[PDB]
Amino acid sequence: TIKEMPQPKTFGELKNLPLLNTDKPVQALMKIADELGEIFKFEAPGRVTRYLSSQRLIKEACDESRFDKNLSQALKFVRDFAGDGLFTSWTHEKNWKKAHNILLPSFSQQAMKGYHAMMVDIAVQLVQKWERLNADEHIEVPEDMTRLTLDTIGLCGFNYRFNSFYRDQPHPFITSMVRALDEAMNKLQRANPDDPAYDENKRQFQEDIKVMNDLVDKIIADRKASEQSDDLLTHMLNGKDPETGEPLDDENIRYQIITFLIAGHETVSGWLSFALYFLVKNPHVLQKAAEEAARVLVDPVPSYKQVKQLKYVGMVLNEAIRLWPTAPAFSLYAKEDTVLGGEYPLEKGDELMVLIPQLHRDKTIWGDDVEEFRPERFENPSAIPQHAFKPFGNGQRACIGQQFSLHEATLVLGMMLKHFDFEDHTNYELDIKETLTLKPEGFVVKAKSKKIPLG
Amino acid sequence: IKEMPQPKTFGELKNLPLLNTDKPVQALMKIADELGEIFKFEAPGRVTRYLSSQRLIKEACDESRFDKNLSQALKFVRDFAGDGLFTSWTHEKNWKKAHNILLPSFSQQAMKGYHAMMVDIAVQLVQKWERLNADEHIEVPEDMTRLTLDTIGLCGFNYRFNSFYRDQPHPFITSMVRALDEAMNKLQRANPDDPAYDENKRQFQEDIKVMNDLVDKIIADRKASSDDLLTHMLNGKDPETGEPLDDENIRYQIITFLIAGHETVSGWLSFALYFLVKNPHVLQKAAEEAARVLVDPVPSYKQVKQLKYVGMVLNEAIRLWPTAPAFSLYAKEDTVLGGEYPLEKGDELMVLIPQLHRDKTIWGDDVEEFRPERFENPSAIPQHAFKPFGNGQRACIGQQFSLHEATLVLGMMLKHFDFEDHTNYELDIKETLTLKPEGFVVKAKSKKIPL
Amino acid sequence: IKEMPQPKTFGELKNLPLLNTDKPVQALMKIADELGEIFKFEAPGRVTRYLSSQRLIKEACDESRFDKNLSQALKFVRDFAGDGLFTSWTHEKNWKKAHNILLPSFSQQAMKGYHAMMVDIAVQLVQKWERLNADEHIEVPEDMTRLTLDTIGLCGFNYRFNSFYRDQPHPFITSMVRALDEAMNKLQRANPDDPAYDENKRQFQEDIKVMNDLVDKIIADRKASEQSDDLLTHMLNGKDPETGEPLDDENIRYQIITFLIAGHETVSGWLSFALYFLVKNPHVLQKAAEEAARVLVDPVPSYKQVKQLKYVGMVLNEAIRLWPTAPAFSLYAKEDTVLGGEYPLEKGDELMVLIPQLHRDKTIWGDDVEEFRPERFENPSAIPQHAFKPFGNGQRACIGQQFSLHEATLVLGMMLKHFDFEDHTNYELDIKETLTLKPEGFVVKAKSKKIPL
Amino acid sequence: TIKEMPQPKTFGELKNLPLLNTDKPVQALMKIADELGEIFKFEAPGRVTRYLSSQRLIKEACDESRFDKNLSQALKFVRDFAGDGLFTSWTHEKNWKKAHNILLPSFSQQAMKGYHAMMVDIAVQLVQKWERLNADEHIEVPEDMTRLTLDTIGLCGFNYRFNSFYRDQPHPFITSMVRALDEAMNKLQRANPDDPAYDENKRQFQEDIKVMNDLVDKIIADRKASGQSDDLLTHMLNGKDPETGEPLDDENIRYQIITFLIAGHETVSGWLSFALYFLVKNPHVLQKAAEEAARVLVDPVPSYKQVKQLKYVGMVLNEAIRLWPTAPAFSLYAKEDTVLGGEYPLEKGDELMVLIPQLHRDKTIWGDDVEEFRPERFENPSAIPQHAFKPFGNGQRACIGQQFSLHEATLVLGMMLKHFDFEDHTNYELDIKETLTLKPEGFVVKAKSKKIPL
Ligand code: FDE
Ligand code: FDE
Ligand code: FDE
Ligand code: FDE
Repeated sequence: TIKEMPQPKTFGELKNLPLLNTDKPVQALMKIADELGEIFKFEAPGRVTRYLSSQRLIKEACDESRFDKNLSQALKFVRDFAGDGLFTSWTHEKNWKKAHNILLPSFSQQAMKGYHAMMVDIAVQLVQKWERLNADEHIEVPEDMTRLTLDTIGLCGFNYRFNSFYRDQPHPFITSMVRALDEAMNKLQRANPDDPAYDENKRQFQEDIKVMNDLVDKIIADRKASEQSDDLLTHMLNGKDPETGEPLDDENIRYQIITFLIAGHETVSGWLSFALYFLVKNPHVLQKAAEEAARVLVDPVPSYKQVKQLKYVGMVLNEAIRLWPTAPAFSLYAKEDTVLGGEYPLEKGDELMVLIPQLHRDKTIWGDDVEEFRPERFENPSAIPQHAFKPFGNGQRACIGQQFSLHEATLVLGMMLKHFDFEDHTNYELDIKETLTLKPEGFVVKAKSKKIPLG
Repeated sequence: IKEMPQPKTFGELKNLPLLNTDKPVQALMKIADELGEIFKFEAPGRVTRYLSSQRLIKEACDESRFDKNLSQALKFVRDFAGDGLFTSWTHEKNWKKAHNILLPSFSQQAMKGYHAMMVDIAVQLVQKWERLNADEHIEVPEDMTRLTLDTIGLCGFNYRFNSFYRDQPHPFITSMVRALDEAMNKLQRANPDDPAYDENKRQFQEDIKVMNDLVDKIIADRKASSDDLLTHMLNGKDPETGEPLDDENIRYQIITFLIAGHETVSGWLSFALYFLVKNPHVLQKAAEEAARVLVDPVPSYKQVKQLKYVGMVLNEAIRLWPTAPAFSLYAKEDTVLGGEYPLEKGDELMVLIPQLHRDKTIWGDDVEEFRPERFENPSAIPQHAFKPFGNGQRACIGQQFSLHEATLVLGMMLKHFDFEDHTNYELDIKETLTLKPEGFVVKAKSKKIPL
Repeated sequence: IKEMPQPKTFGELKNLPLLNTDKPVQALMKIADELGEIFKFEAPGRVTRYLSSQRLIKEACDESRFDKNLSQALKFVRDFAGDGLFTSWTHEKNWKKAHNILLPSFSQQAMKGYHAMMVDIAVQLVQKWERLNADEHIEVPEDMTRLTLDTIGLCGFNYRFNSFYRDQPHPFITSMVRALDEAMNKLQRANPDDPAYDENKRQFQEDIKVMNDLVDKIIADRKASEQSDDLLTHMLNGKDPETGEPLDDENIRYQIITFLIAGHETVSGWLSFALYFLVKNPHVLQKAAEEAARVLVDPVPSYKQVKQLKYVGMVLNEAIRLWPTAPAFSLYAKEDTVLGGEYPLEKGDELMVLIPQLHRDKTIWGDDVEEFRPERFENPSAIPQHAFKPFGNGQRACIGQQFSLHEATLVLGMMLKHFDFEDHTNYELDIKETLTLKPEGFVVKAKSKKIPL
Repeated sequence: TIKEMPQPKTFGELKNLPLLNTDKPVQALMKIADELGEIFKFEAPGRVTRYLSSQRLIKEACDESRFDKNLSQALKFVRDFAGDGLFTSWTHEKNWKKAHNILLPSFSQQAMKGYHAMMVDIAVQLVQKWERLNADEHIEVPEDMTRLTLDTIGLCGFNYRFNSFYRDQPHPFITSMVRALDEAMNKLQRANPDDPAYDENKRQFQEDIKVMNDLVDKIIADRKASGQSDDLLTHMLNGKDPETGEPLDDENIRYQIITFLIAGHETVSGWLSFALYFLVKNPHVLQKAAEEAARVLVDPVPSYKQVKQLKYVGMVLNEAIRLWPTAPAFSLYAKEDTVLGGEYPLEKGDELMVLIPQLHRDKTIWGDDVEEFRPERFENPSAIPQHAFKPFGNGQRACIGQQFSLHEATLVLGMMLKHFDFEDHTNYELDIKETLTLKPEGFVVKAKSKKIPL
């Protein structure tokens, strides 16, 4: 039963790297999975990793005693500006435990009720923008969602106002970040790491990290003086670690600011953009979700309890994140020598990559309609098998903002369904842009206001 | 000293799932385009390297470093072709023995003797088309298999297959086609002892008995009551040993010449005729030369040699779709290929002829265009760039025979008929181990020229 | 072994002041005449070496040691041509990808399909000149851009620019010349980030949006129904034989820009120069009109007839020899090497082939390099390798080389069949430089030979 | 992340220099590198340099367009008697290119075939010395390796016989040379170089230069009264500069003799002593290497082709030089302003130090057994990353005698294995002497003759 592993086409000494010379490597890795099956080895000069696609092996890989979160080659490149932050640190690094234990209070159900007022602030700015568009104008979905998601993490997390809705081009922070993340991804597919074309890029990459830092330094200075708040930033500057009694390193706080601004708005914006794309393509689920939102949101502004009662909006959001997980992959390594699936041996340190979009299209778990957008699959949250739905990672290195994300998207998805009717006037054909995360590109809509007031 | 590209592997099956199609040669071409001039191809128990460039092929065609290898494909046809000229190792007792006995039959001097018999078959083909009614059409590769099988029969063994007296194919042809398909299907077969293939084994033996049944028929018909290729098989003595051929090898040599001596020629004329009806200016230029040179009721031996543009058409056809699409080599001694690839003694190479003939560095960016005028001066062409007939001492013994036949027949077709591609035929290339267009059909308007 | 010559230096600005003219290529041609076959040219951050002799150019055209480079000029054009065929590095994914799918659009078989569309544009030019009143004259480079732009539009994208229905140039060409001239003027700027160039940056971006508003017009008019078999079909539907994929939406956008520009701008300059040499060299003009009268026996010329205008092509070859409308191409050193056995080069060092200077090497062409003698091109086989390089070199040579010559012959053939041309002004040749070359203010008068169409 | 650079404890106006107030600085900087990571700045009165330890940054520093070889304060002190010779000259100095192009012919694998005969001479003297020991005696490894490596460079390079095996104390040349090298290192720590404490050392340094020059005069004169030869010394006197036609300065020619006598024997003996240390400590690799040696060395004297065929022998030598690179460091500076690792900016001219033993101890490259001597690391030589194994420097200023050194070390180590079994009768505990190179100190073994004739 110990069998050898499939492997895609190899190009001499470059091994499989030429296959990653595309603008959409994750959809390219998905296509490789369909041709090679549940698992295949991917070799590049110096690196070797195995890609997992079935719950059968992914449930086995998620045993935290045998496998631990690995920094994929992608995360090492994101680490050049996020450093030893919660996302790009090793589990055994002193700043992971230290930072994890200090910042977890900020995402407790106790913390969420304080954030709700501020999330409604930005949510009203987006509705107010859409109510003030003229009849001929349209809406750029991912651009207005990035306005909303970035402004939200700034106000709830750091009491800093990017004021993105007063900008008609993207915010200067997001442009440098987007280019830095695109650089991170292109460094993966990069053959010569000194070729004449790639010398300028480190000039631009250096310029783009400085712009991002000139902002976090602006956040720290804007706090130093201008006060009274118990934010995520308050725990960062003042929180001591219960296990060691220490506050965060000065260098770590700046690395943490970068982490939460990036990881805390980039993937949520894709989620909302994908979620809204699926609704506009399935008008029965859209009308059913629009009448739940009409039912629960009876005040001019939504309350915290009302958001938790949008069960169908939550099922819509989950079915969206099932098909296109905006954080599309996470990695593990082999703590010790072991056999995976009783067929594949691993030496200690071997790297595994979870393909969340491939896992979420496993026929063995989801059935025949895996490519259909059926929010009705999430009426049985308990009936869903173990390790079959993992858009938020696994285990102790899972996404800390999972409840924060769900609350923000539901609130915002709720008010849009309550306040607008949406037309797919272009018959948008889905084109999924890939930085390291996923979002629909050039997706546009028109929104007829139902002229329901705010406050 | 570079590492070699390799297509997707499927664990213990390696690359074998990739050639699990009915058309393996065209699949290796699509892999050559993705992986380049050379790639490794592993199947359980076998490993071979496929070459695509003149640069590397010119080194593989070096007779001191590489020798003819029996690819896995030829090892399977050896179940009925045995140690005949095609399926023998060069060092086998029967190779040079048969080679030395049979080569006299392909001199430009036996060829003149064959011409009368080629015209016989060639006139039967014209007459079949001239007797078609107005709505009828021609199944091209089927009528070509009629002609070439009859021709190697009459010239080689003084035996009449009478293929034009048959509406269905000839029973020998049916068994030969099934055996060649089995040989090709065995290459891609995962578990070969599975019950799915049990009928195939009993049919494969039934088809060998049929081919041998006709070989008994051919030999007895000669014991009954010439100086042809069969006279030499029975009567020739090898100058090196003074002994004639074993009766077991004789049967294998007849099988070889009946197969290799009509299957590739039938595909060739069908491809040549395909490109002509697809390129009407080349067709008028060729039909004008046949009108010019062929002034008698039947063409003479000298006149065929004067069909120079017709010969260029045939050469340009066989460049694009060489009907024997590959030949195999092994290493013989440890060597380095092209200065980057080390090879151990015995390692196997396969020449992908359709790919070599598509080398833009040799033929230009119009490699897929049908321009017979590239062969206005064949001596200008690099060596080892055009290999439709193999290489070296194991090259095709009958290429002067084929070219003479293909010219003779193509010349008379262009002289006596106008050809309409009345169906807008879309090229579909069927693979046994050889290549042919499959459903290729046309209509033929007779020029009402007597014979 | 020999130090390399360099012209006068100006402090920290190095040689940059020397090209602060409207005609930088003609200024470099002059520097080459004093400094010889190769000289080094320094700018504040960059260094380049200019080659002028066939002796050194044959080595630069050696692809094992040198590959195509993006000069500072092309790096600036890459700001609106992007990843297109012209401004891509050969080691970029999109080059080989776009080359393999678009190369078929220029195979001889396609020329026969384009030929009908090419004739459409040319007939419009003939009848435009036939409808001029007696006192009026002809602006040569102005009507030639009308023709080549409309031709690449019809042959490439099935899009009608309708330039002959236009006042002054089309908005694309009007916007493109500013974008190309901005690119040329950025080469003289000591410090670009200076505030004085904000009007220039604003105007440069405003012109980029205009050109894209037209590629978007072309794409939208196509996917609104679509069985054409043109170059744009291959951009949208063809898949790359090596990778199995088709082109990016982003890249198809970059190639449309690429082909509209380089595919009419150098052709228009070519034809204007040929007509200059014809009206200035009345012996060659009569021989060219006597052949055109001979071969063009039909109301419209056929593909077969244009391929037989041998002397007309020889004029075109001698025109582009003297004034290659794309005046230079750039190369860099794959790895450390010695050029000419005399000058060592580090890996990546930049070379520039000065094409008008290469074509004036008296050691190759003889002592009459300035004479317009079409008969050097009678048996092209005598021409030494790498002495006549108007279309670039190697795998990065001009892709539309056959497309252009055929278009140029067809139009030049018909003008000569239908007209005698008077150089009524004694035009003194003035070479305007965008990044390409064209004669500026060339005018002629044309008396119709009154032959119908 | 455009970071600030770590730096060990500072001591006011002495900066970080007090931390290098040891007789073994490289192992002390190794101790700091392990504590501070891939890079740290090191300040002394007037000097500052940044030390690199990871292949990640060393891959960037070995880029010849961005960084060029620098003469560290250590090499500037060796310049006091080696001058403008190949080792202590700047790349942009006129003599470097000149002397480099004329002497590079002397290290051609065709020139190697000429040396094989002469290298065998000295190597035979080593075996015969050990075959003539009485039973109780033992072998002092680094003294006999230096006896051999010096004899090899003298006979092969200059046709001069030190006859180091016909003496039982070190050669008069070697003692002053070693004192000159120790002096150069010790100047790197002086809180004030004009204190009277150093006055004897300043006279000894001049005394040691005069003796080395007194021998350099003997090697040129003994050739004056001969021809002939076509050795390394012939190329120095007669070789013309290919670009300018000038021969070497007779004041440069002397510096070049000094250079090759030092660099061409000092690191080779340290290598052989280390290689022999690891064999005698890893007894099964010793048996695997002796079997290969018995198999390949079938004649009384070894041939050139046979040395190239001692494939495992080369693997042992390589793992030796990986663990303890006998030239432990080389220095670089910043041609132009650039950013190192995308985190550390550098001004033009700022200096870097590549710490070879730490580079050869990177877990990212060699795995989790980086401290174990597994010669099987060097079987697929292409499987080693680039700029991961740099015992011979980098680029155009890499060690010119690389193929020369390996041919000696392989040849001599081959004959030792063929003719002797080695007993580590003391369980020697490794103590690393540091001049400017590395050698094991007091390393001793006893050798039983395998009684194979010569
Ligand atoms: C704020 C925020 C928000 C959010 C959201 C989200 C969404 C929508 C999606 C997601 C996801 C995710 N995440 Fe998320 N998020 C966040 C966050 C985070 C953090 C901090 C992290 C890391 C943690 C630790 O490790 O400690 C994550 C995390 C995460 C993950 C995992 C990673 C790995 O590699 O393992 C995933 C898959 N996230 N996410
Ligand atoms: C009778 C006849 C006819 C013919 C034809 C032909 C055509 C059309 C084409 C061809 C081909 C060929 N061939 Fe050919 N053919 C023949 C034959 C033959 C023989 C017998 C052989 C074998 C030779 C030897 O080896 O000896 C051949 C052979 C041949 C070849 C080779 C193969 C290998 O394996 O190497 C080729 C490629 N073929 N071919
Ligand atoms: C369409 C068209 C038309 C044309 C024309 C022309 C004329 C008249 C002239 C010319 C030219 C040229 N081109 Fe030219 N053309 C074109 C195009 C093109 C393209 C696409 C290109 C790119 C190629 C590559 O590969 O890169 C070119 C290209 C070209 C060139 C090259 C550039 C470099 O830098 O190398 C040259 C020199 N063209 N050209
Ligand atoms: C004879 C000889 C021998 C030898 C050996 C040796 C061994 C065993 C080791 C070694 C090493 C070395 N080297 Fe050595 N070696 C030599 C040498 C030399 C010289 C001359 C030099 C300098 C070069 C140039 O730079 O030019 C060296 C060099 C050398 C080096 C470098 C230094 C720097 O700064 O970079 C090193 C690291 N080496 N090595």
